[PDB]
Amino acid sequence: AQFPNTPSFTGFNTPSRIEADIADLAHEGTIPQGLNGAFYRVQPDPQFPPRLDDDIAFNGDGMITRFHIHDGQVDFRQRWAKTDKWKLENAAGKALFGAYRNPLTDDEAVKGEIRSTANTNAFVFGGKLWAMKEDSPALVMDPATMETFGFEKFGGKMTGQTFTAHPKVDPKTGNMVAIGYAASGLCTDDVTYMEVSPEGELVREVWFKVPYYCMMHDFGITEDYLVLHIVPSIGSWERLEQGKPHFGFDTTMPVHLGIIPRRDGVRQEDIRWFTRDNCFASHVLNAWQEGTKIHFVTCEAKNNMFPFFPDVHGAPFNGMEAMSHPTDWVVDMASNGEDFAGIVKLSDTAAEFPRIDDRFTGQKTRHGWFLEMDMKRPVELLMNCLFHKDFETGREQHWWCGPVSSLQEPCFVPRAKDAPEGDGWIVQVCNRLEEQRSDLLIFDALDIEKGPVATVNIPIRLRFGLHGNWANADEIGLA
Ligand SMILES: [Fe+3]
Repeated sequence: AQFPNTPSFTGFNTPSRIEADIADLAHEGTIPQGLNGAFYRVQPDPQFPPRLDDDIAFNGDGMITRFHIHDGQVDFRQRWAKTDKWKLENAAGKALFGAYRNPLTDDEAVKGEIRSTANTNAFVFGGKLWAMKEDSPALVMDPATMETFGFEKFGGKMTGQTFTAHPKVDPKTGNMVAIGYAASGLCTDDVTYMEVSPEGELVREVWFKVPYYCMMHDFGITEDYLVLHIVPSIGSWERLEQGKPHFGFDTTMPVHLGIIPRRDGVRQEDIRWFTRDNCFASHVLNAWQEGTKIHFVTCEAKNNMFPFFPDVHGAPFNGMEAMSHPTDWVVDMASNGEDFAGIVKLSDTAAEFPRIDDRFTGQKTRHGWFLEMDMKRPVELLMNCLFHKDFETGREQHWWCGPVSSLQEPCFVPRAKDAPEGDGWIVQVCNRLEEQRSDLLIFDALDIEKGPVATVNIPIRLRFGLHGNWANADEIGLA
């Protein structure tokens, strides 16, 4: 097929569309014998050229990559996430769905169909692989064969239209905690709060309303609460009618933080809202309670981080104000009123794609890992560093991938089920941009600054990834 000659489909964004298997990737260094499991990640990768002359990267069909690490070797498997969209378009031999989150640009033949590309997260839970996209139910797949089952509607018990791509697992119960925004239709202010049991049952779906419709991409959990930030990357049917990107950022609107009790029968009146001045924040490192306080650690920027979801009043993109920093938003449940208790910048390092040792989700975490944008580094062609913060000692570690590479989201892998927090490894894809290929890097998680202990060569150029996760072999049918 002939694709557009635009930045979204050329250079690093050239379509790939490869399904493949490779055993025992070539490598340097020593692949830890203690790793036995798999790292899953997803890349948007268009099956067909877009209906409109220039689509964006966030809109490509989900292609799932798995790195099966065992016995000191890494095997590679890549397969399509076979969404209804993928299947419909494969049958038709052409694109049928249009622009990002814009049903007014779809073929009449797919009116009412689920629009998911399942392209944002590859998450393992309850014996299934979840290929996730926040405008639809999640797609479920077999984590071992990577065949596709279909969308998870919980047998029809799910009443909302959508499911998050940033699920959190509660370490105490083992439940997946999820939201679904735009729950009653596009651009609505209805949201669901859901929990899924380890056995796969939807055990709670609570409907509530938020102050305004916006991109509710991420959230936090604590022991007793779901913590939902309301940030004004807004959208509307009118925007779609006027031919604009679904979302745009409004610098004049306030930011809110909602505290939803994680219990049966929660009502709107049970939800507490805090309010602060405008900023941008997308990803959540973690959240926790301490005394009467809730600590919500996010990557906050002064202004919009999505150039493709532009300022709603026509401002050009401000790259300097898009720089995000790990920041603790602190609210006090024993206070009166809506003011935050604190907004505390935690590092001067510019960072995003935050990760923790997920075994400690919802509890106070000593460690965080991030992709860092170090604008001081040489560049000979930008997420160019891996960044680790020890929040107890304050010590920061950095590893730079060099002047002709960039990095994808890291993932923490525990050494053992009983290992202390952060005792284990970091895995991440590295884009060798000049060489037109990719590496899988493996680090000792608490000494990233010495460099990866193994560099695993991938003889296939991977595309831009979104989110990824590790699961142990006995969780994915590979033991
Ligand atoms: Fe995300």
